[PDB]
Amino acid sequence: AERVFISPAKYVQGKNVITKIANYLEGIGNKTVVIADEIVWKIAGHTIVNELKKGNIAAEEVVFSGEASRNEVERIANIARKAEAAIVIGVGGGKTLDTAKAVADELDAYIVIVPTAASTDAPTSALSVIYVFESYRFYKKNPDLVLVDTKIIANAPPRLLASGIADALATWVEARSVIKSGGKTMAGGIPTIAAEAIAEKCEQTLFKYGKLAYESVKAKVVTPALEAVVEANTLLSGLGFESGGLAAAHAIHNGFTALEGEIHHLTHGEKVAFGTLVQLALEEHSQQEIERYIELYLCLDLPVTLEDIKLKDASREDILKVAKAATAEGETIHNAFNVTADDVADAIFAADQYAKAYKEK
Amino acid sequence: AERVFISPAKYVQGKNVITKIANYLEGIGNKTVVIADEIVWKIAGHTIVNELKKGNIAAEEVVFSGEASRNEVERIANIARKAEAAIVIGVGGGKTLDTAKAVADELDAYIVIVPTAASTDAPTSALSVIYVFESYRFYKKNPDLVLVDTKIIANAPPRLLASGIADALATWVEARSVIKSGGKTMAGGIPTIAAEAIAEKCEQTLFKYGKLAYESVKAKVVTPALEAVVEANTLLSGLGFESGGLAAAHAIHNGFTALEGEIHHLTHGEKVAFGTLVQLALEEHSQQEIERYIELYLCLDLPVTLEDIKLKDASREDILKVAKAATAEGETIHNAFNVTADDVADAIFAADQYAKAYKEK
Amino acid sequence: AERVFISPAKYVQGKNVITKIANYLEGIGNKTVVIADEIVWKIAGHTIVNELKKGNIAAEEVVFSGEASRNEVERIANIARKAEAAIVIGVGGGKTLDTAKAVADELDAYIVIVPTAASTDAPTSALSVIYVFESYRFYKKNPDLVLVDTKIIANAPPRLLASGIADALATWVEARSVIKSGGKTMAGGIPTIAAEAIAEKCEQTLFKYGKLAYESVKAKVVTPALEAVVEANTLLSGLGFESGGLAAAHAIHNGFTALEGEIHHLTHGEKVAFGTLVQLALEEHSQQEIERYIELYLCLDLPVTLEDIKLKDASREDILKVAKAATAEGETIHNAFNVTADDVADAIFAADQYAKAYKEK
Amino acid sequence: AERVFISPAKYVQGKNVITKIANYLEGIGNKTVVIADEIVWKIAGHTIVNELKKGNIAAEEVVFSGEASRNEVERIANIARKAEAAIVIGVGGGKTLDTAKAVADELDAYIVIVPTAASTDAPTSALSVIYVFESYRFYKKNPDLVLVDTKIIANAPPRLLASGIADALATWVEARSVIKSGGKTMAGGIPTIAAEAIAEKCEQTLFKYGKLAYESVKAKVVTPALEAVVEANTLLSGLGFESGGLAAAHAIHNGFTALEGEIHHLTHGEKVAFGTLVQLALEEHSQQEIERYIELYLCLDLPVTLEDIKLKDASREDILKVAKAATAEGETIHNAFNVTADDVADAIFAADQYAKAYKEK
Amino acid sequence: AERVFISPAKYVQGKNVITKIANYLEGIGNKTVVIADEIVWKIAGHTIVNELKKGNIAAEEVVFSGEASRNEVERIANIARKAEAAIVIGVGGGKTLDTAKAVADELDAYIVIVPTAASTDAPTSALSVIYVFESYRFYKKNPDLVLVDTKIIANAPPRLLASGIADALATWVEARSVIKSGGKTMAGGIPTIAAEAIAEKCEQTLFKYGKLAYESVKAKVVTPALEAVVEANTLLSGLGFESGGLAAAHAIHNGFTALEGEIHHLTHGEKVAFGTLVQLALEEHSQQEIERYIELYLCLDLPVTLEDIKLKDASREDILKVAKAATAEGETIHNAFNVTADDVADAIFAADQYAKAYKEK
Ligand SMILES: [Zn+2]
Ligand SMILES: [Zn+2]
Ligand SMILES: [Zn+2]
Ligand SMILES: [Zn+2]
Ligand SMILES: [Zn+2]
Ligand SMILES: [Zn+2]
Ligand SMILES: [Zn+2]
Ligand SMILES: [Zn+2]
Ligand SMILES: [Zn+2]
Ligand SMILES: [Zn+2]
Repeated sequence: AERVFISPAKYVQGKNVITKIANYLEGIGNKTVVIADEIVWKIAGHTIVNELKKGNIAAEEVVFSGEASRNEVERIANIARKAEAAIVIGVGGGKTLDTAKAVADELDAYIVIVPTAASTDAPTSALSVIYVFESYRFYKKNPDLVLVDTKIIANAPPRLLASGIADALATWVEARSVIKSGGKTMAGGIPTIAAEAIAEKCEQTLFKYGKLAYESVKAKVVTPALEAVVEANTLLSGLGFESGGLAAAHAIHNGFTALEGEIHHLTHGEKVAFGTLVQLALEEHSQQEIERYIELYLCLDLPVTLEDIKLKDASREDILKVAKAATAEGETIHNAFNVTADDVADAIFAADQYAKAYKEK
Repeated sequence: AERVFISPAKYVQGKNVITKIANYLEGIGNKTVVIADEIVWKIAGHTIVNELKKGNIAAEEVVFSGEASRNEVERIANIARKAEAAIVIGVGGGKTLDTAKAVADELDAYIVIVPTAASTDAPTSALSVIYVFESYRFYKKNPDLVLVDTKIIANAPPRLLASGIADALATWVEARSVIKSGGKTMAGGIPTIAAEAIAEKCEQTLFKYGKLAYESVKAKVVTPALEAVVEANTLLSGLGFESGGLAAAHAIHNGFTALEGEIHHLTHGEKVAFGTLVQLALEEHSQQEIERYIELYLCLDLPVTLEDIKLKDASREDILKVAKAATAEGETIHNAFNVTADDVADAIFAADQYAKAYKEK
Repeated sequence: AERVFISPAKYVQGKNVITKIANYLEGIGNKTVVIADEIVWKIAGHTIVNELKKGNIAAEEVVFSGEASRNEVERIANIARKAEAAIVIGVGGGKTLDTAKAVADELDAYIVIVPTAASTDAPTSALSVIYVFESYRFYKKNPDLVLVDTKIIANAPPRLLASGIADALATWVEARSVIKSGGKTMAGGIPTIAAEAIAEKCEQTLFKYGKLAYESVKAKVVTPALEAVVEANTLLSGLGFESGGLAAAHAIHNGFTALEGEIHHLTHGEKVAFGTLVQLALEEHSQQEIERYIELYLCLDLPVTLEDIKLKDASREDILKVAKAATAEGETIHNAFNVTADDVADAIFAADQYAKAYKEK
Repeated sequence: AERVFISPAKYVQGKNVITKIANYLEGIGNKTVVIADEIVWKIAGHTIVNELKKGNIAAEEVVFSGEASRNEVERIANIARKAEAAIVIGVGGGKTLDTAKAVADELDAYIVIVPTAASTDAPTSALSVIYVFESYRFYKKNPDLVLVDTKIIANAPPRLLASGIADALATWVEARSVIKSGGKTMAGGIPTIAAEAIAEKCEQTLFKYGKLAYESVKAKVVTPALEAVVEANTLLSGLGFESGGLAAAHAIHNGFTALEGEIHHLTHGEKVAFGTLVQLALEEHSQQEIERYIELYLCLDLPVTLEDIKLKDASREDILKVAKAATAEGETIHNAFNVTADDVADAIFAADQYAKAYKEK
Repeated sequence: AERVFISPAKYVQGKNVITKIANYLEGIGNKTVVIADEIVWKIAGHTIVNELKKGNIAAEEVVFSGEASRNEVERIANIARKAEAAIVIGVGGGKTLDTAKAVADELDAYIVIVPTAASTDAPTSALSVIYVFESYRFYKKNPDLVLVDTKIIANAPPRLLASGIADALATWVEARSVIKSGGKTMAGGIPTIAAEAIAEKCEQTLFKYGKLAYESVKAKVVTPALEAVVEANTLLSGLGFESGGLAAAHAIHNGFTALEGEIHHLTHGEKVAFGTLVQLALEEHSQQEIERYIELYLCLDLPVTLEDIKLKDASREDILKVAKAATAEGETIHNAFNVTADDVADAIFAADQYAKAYKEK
């Protein structure tokens, strides 16, 4: 079969790089539209507009409603049309970035992605989720330019870095399972050797620098350990999951949308952490190998029990709902496993039990 | 400093994938221009046009003159203009592919790169050489789609695969030296961890499957070993040198343009092999480490002495010309070394001597 | 899914154990039918009858026609009926043993299997081949008693021991591929941990004692090395392939029945050797790993090139016939691979080429 | 480039060697000047004069004022002139030893250096610091004779040995960084292989015997462990930093002179310990590698947090002053790093944070 | 006991450093005397004078007679007196360098040592041999400046580099034996840890780069391998033997002066090679360990049998003369061994026999 690898055109990371935005946009154009929510306009939004003005680059300032819906995308796309802007700049978290990508596809515009936290690996990807999760949709392209300012990230909450590490720790576990079973990746074919090298390196980097990166953020300072972890959470994890493959961990994350409740205040990363423990319980690992992950999660104050994810004393019936959704036709778990909803419900309680046993030590 | 990574938008590799060209071009357009020389039109050119016709995709058939000059690029660009084609397809070797990239930049067209041999790592890159070498020039983008058909490659001459392996064996040696010295890559910043993982994996893959891949080609068959080496020669080596960094090996290759003679009938890869031995002689390696490379080159019938590269009994004055050109202001050797032309002339004769000593064993 | 393990009821091996046949049949019965061809009646047949007589055990002496057909089975089954024998004893090579198993199923009789060479792992199994290969058929049970006399085997031709080692060297290669891909075994389910331990031990035993066992046979002596290899060729290889899984190697063996010619004078083992090299060429192994097997085969004077298997200068069309038969619907290659006939034809020429390259060293 | 190695002419170490001073000065002369402060005259000063008298060697007894200034040097140099002494003997700590070296240069006299604690590696060097640090100045030569009496040192305060170990633990960390980056040493060229072997051995010796040496001193006894550590703190650390190279650790030490306060009562060694943690935070080390150093420092009661160095709750503005001074033009940090004052301020808070995290365990 | 380390004040090595001689002599003086024989005046002598003139430095040109005798030293010392030169510069081989050292001691002059081959480790030392060897004599100091130009050395005969490697390969073997037995070094006390680190590193460097350095010289080029070996042959080997200790190898070298004949045309290094094999035969090494040295010697065309050292078919009586001289009272063999002349005669024939046995393989 065919191997396929896709990637954003350019990735740039460093301390204060947001100050060179006008530089990177030189031979591209002079009119842009900038999208961000109220909070982010203060954090980095105004700084970006000011830098663009200094370079004679026009900038239509849009305030993201907060909901990534078709309407909001139609609303913002008209504004850009009117201003006849040829460059779209999305700044902030997940919803804002997906919306910015939808907008760029409508205008066939050059898109710049500027995350304000290294909390998920969605930044570099060509895809998003259509919701209770319903399916994955692809955009026409991966972003043209992803700009990551470590200074901004060293100021974001420590919990958001821990979340990004959790999402990135799922990368090798899931890709490895797709490679072994000969399944397909989101990109369309079997994994390339390039994606395998990137996903495996992603895990080694997190285990080596993860904790030092977490401490750096607590003190709001930029260090080599933080630079390495931010690259892992963004570029390695991004290419690794997209071109390396998804499996059970993210299917479990999706399965949680089948329930209502406080669990939905947790970040994408915190849900993925527990989901990763569930994939490990469905595989053949020794106790020491599983505890190696549990230990790192606790060090980063991430959730490892059903109680931690707001599902204390959940019923078998509740867990079966999650399991049925996670094993739905078309979910990624099928790319690497042959399991039934009942097998998965069983694995959810086993992971909870394994973690409690570790804590009781 | 800032780390930068760039990449072609999509890479697709597999046996007979050329038969799905119309498929990959679906939501892109229906009018294209196809560029190839006389020989390649027979090898794969007509097959591509026929596949495009089957899908109602128009195809202006251009015959590459054979010289990648501004004129040829202006000539072909007009034809595409007239046909109002929105897709450029380059098929064949180096010169044809660079020309196709120049043409796509003029029309701001979507570009598909289809190599007919895995002989150099130029396919995925955003750059070319301006000649006696004068400098490196960047195109506006890395290719949109790189399509690699292993079946076509298993039929190309064994010497061209060996050449591609030689060019790819320079990747880790050069990138490693840039990473250690803190120098910059062609992409603009310091190397990312992603590029380091890819370049190091590139070398491991070649040492493991290189010979089996060479034997596969001799018998004109496609095997897993050939699929791995073709990916290394193209995607790993491509990203590795561009986003990982160049150093002395390719500067020596360029320095050979300072001489006239039969050496210029050798392939880019065969010249890079000797150039790699020269960088190793300028570094601090034990005898066993250098011989590890010499042995693999001989197994692939690649050149390892001045005599093999058509410079038998060359004079110190001749070698100094190569050395002066290789250490020119702006060459890549400066990204990782602090050496003079005289040091480099000395290293050229040492590599020759080390190789003869090995052969005399 | 369910894991399944099956086995013959009892396996007995040792020097001169044929002399205790009357002992093992004590509480079973006193009337038997003994099946063997003309040559084997001399080798061990008469010795068995004589031992049974000494114990007051009746013995109807049947002379196997030489062709394992439904008619021969009906013929022999009547004789046993008439003699009202409750025990069937098959002695000799493959065809005789399969026939004896067919006969025992008709009479619902206790069956004793006594091989006179350790040349294939069919002895302990519950199955046979229905022929140009057409399919695998199961008997109602695995044999009740398998009796292996190392003294008899130390006198059989060295070529037959080498053949048995070849067939046994396919066991781990094939089982490992079924375990990794999650496919099924001949026994019906996924492999047990028991079968995995047995198949892996089978390979370790052959590499450690194979050559010493081969030399023992050349001198017609029984040694610990011979006892270990005879157990590997019979009990380990038998349980390993049946309850561990078949894959590409034996499918290639079957694919050879699609051709006519001198290749059909080779033993089952000699054909399996080449078939094993083909599965390794379809997998991802380094040159050193493949050569480890090639070297051992040459040491045992087993075939490793198309020329050795009587297919010198075979045409692509001839090889495609073998490939099409080997990838037929229902063949075992599908339990561990997703390949086309063309992929397999390519792997057949690669194995030939890899082996020649090794010899040219 | 050129490699350069410099060294004191002779180094002598052992228990009670101060008793053979008259012996070592035999064929040199009979008139000397002895420099020491009030406290040291009691500790070893009078013992040295008495030993010199026994050998008919004249000895002008000078009492060091306590401040190493040009005036004090002019004062003492006249006295030696008047006495027409051809040998200068400095006894005691840092300031006295530097002054003695300045005095010997004025008279072109033979100089003997006799430390009374193994607290810094200044003894063997040809240099001193010109102060708020302003620059490094070289003397005309490295000392002629360095005499180290382990008995005297086993009686000095344990805190001074711990200080010497701290200063010596910076040697390999700094030299290794200069070697990797191709920078220069204080001696003038790139490091020799000799200096690399000495600096690396220095670290291995401290990790093996450091704690046993510390306990020996607490009990005021001379042991092989103490003899090894005293040699590391004096001869290995001395040659290692001078001919091996300085980098960030000592630049941070110098940067502290930009602040006023109680921090200035700490020893040179205690400040270097924290400075070493800062260089490690600017490099790419895993958590375990950094903790290996933190653990040893705590075992020796050395400082590892800003609070320990009297800078509890220091302001970003205060830390920036240290950072600006440490990255001044001409400081040693530039021999191995490309960093800004802001990067260094960030590394100072990271080291503090890493250490607190370790303690909180 | 006391540990003692001595060293030349400054060591400088690099390509063409002879061109900066006037630079290094800046604040020292302007009148010098230059000593060299007829051949060396052409090789480097005139170049040195010319460089000194360019810097307004006077230079009395002396032609070394060729015999290092008291008379020649008195002759040259007068000339320097008359010219009132304050700097002595010795250029060339052994005898010239020792003479220059004797001359500097008479005038109490600053001495610069400039070797034209890296053939022995006498350059940095404070000692010479008084001859049939009679004893070792010390000079008043180790040299002030040792200047090693790798360009000059890359032009000296390959045999002289091999000789220097042989002399340097004796360093660790001899020092290790003194360290283990608790004996003394030439410097006066037991070995320091610094000397042990240097001597051990010396051997590792030779085994890693020795052959590459030998090939570099054959082609007359300067490489990193040559720079490393020249430092080992000069600075590491020099400090290692002087401050690390001599033992049996050099005592055997001295013992050869008891015989007359062609053996005396061999270099100091070639005699030391055989002497090293003899010390190894007197120690407890396995066959593989001894062959590791024999193999390297043969690769460098150094002598390993009595026949190679011009003593073919020597008589027991002849060998006893060498043995008696080598075990003389006061020789260095006693620093590490308790052996009789008869034991040593026996070891000389064993080494010869071991080497022949290796060659006969
Ligand atoms: Zn995720
Ligand atoms: Zn809520
Ligand atoms: Zn290239
Ligand atoms: Zn030509
Ligand atoms: Zn079989
Ligand atoms: Zn036939
Ligand atoms: Zn210090
Ligand atoms: Zn105070
Ligand atoms: Zn010597
Ligand atoms: Zn002679």
